[PDB]
Amino acid sequence: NLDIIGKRIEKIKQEHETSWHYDQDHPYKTWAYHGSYETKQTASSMVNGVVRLLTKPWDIIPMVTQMAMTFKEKVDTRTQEPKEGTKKLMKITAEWLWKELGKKKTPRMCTREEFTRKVRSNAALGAIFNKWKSAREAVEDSGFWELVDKERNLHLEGKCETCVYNMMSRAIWYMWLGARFLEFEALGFLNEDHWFSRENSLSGVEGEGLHKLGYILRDVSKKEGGAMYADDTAGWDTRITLEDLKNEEMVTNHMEGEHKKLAEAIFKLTYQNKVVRVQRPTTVMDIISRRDQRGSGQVVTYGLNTFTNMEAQLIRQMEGEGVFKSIQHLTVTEEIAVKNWLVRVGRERLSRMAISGDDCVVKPLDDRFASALTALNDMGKVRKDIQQWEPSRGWNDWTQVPFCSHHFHELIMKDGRVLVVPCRNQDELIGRARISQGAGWSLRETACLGKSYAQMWSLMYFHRRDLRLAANAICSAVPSHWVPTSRTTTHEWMTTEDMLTVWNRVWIQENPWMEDKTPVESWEEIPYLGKREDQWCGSLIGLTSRATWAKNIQTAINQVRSLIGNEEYTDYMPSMKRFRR
Ligand SMILES: C[C@H]1CCC[C@@H](CO)N1S(C)(=O)=O
Ligand SMILES: C[C@H]1CCC[C@@H](CO)N1S(C)(=O)=O
Ligand SMILES: [Zn+2]
Ligand SMILES: [Zn+2]
Repeated sequence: NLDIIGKRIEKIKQEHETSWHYDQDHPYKTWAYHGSYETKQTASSMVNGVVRLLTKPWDIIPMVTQMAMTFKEKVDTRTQEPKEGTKKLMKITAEWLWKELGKKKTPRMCTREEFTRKVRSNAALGAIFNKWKSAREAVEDSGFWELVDKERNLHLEGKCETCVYNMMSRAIWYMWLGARFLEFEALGFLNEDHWFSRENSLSGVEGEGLHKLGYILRDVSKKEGGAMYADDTAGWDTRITLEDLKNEEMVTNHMEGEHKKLAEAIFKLTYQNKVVRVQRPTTVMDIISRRDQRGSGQVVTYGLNTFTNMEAQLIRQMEGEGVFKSIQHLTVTEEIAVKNWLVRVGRERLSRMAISGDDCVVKPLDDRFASALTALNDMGKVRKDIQQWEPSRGWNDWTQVPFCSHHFHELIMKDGRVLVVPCRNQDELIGRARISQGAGWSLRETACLGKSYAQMWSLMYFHRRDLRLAANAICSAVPSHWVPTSRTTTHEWMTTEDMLTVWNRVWIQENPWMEDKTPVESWEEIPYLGKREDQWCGSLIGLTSRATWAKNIQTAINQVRSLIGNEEYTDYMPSMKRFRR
């Protein structure tokens, strides 16, 4: 408690000494409350006019139009302490998993140099505004790094002064850039060195690419065993226990020297004890604390969510296979059985999974897994939208499994080669492309963001009739040489290279599931879904609105060209059969 957080609390007390008050009508039950102080401020979703003008039929589709308009009673819940048998299973599994992940990887500190280059090309490193305007500025100024230095030496001393969370089924905890640097220095290696690559972690998919996920799920389907299970956790971040945080910290057991001490301090002072400032309208700032739940940088959050999910799913597999009988208590010989399972089959069982943070797909040895629920519930990883003790329903076909907000189709090219392609409901794809985040967008910047969506569609969703047409229209409407952009960033579509050349590189040349490397010479060689399958996944093909849009598309392209002005444009529409005369 207060010896670790008091210094952070004391320091904030004194910057708002005129405003401090121990409120008695505070709404916190599971958060420790400390005090309040005076503030007054709020970023809503803006429409991308380039994308909207080139997707007119969707202007009357509520599932698209409602996306652009407009639980914190889950952050304020409390998870129970797991039983001694559960805690044992987790500690044994966590110990074994960090050793496996560390066999081919060396923990190391990330550097000011590395941090600086990241900020100078717009990674979403959740920071705040004050003393300097942006992160881009603070980074070039040696004063900043003296602040960083002071805190750093405090962490080596085992104390914290300025690493405070700022709160904003989502919940994002920004810190000042200095705190983010110290987190990145100590734990950035997990992401920077790809500890959760599939080659390294066997279950992980970090860096693998949306064009690889479908092939990865099909490889899992090839294993002998039961149904494919894809259970979502209700509010994963809120169900991370102090025992989970202690198993995650064991990565420090693989470190040495300074790094070991800097990493241990991030875990102890910022993760296992948190200080948070929240805007309450009744508008004051609340300074609250708690020990458990996830509150870290988004990138460290991803890697530790992946780790703890891999751990939880191996234990659920152990329960299904009868490796232990009860979570109340492991016998001494059950401990040796669990250790022996891990050494004997652990790597095989990891390869039966695809795990992206809180999201998983598991193909267990058989369907006993479906009703193996005691360890999963006792760890606090309670399933979404199913009664606690009701057996999981699995998927019989890998093409129907949900993963990372997609499903995957098997699509045979006219030449017999096999593409496994990502897909989701087309209203969701069009609706997201019609939204921008933030202020002060020029027409040119808005156009370059539309071009980024269009090139993503050409590379990932070419098999959807409406998106290949709309992608060609947007790339025709935006000046040929203007560079695609984004404000929070594998994204092979972020290039001025010709999209057919990029398509060949991603789907043929670099695709390890494609034996025949014969390049495709035109977009007409590249297939679509069946027309009925395209409609099932939200296509407007067959509607009068869609027919008029497709037939008159050059009139829409010319409307956008007239707004942007007299620039160099390319006509990409004759890349499609129906516009090729
Ligand atoms: C362990 C080191 C060695 C150098 C390349 C690579 C191979 O796995 N890695 S790295 C940079 O990913 O940490
Ligand atoms: C595998 C891809 C596709 C989308 C999910 C996400 C999580 O793993 N990734 S990635 C390359 O951005 O790391
Ligand atoms: Zn600190
Ligand atoms: Zn689909």
